[PDB]
Amino acid sequence: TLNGGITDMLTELANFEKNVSQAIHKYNAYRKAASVIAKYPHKIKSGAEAKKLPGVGTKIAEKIDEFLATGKLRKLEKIRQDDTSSSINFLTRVSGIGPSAARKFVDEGIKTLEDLRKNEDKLNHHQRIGLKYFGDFEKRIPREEMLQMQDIVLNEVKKVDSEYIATVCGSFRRGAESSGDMDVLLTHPSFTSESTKQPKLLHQVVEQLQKVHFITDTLSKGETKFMGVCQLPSKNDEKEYPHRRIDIRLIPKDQYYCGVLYFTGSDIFNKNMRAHALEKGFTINEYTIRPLGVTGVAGEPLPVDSEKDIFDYIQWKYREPKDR
DNA sequence: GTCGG
DNA sequence: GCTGATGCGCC
DNA sequence: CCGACGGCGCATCAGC
Ligand code: NA
Ligand code: NA
Repeated sequence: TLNGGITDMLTELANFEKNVSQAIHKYNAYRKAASVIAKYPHKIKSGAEAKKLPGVGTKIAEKIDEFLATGKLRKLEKIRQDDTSSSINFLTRVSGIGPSAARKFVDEGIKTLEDLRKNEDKLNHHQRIGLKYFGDFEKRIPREEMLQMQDIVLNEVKKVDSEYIATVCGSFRRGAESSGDMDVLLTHPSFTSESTKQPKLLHQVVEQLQKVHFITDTLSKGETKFMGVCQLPSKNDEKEYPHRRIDIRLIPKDQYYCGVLYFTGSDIFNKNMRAHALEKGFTINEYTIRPLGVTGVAGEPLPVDSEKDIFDYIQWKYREPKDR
């Protein structure tokens, strides 16, 4: 693509700041910069040129000046041939292994997957599973596979109880041809913000989906949220399917559509809707849409029956998931 | 690191 | 055994 | 010149 050399350099740096430096805000900055530049419709020929783009500053422009001049960045070279740093990056690719655990591991000489398998006694549950499915988790999910995944979930949840209301979100709902994980939202008439009845609502669904061997592993579970692994059924003539990440999320009925809206992405679209709404006199978040008082003071959550209503409130014309 | 009060 | 801090992954 | 930049659910460990 365009300025892919630059956008790579920046992402490489972002990851360095998160994993090795533990400097999360520099990480976000570098990302921001990589994403703008990736959107830019010309080949950048100077640092100064880039700078005009919001999120690019003194330091990144100068690093852009150097890459273009020399084809490479001297700081990055240095880092790629630092054993501690590269090893620490690598480890964090395992789900369950963040910068903290990565650093500790490498301090006691554990640097590779091999070293990890050798030491499964030193990993919690999550990490063990991440280890188990390392490659399968880096694979993308073509849209076809998703559809089969959906129907099963939808069916299985129907079987449990006919009043459950599952929606699948993420890229998939927007129509993207491949998606990273599977986010599922869940709700039921018996569950509202006020009417918090007995749980096991989420449990019995998880239970069911284990029972038809669609779910194969649990990374975390609780009253409202589940994270695990799942696998499409083996066609048997052919090669068994790769294991995927699944999240299921139980949300009160009075907050579903705000949940759906939020979790259907993207980062940018929400930030823009939240910013538009902000000045039109409403604050919306994961859970509710609330009007602001004359004084700039949130009143009460407005009722919501659909994604549409949230667009009504701010008089913004509807934008189907397709176009967000 | 970049931005904005 | 408890409660609160922190790590981790997530629009 | 200097703080904000996302806030949350669950698992785990530190401190008592
Ligand atoms: Na700029
Ligand atoms: Na990780």
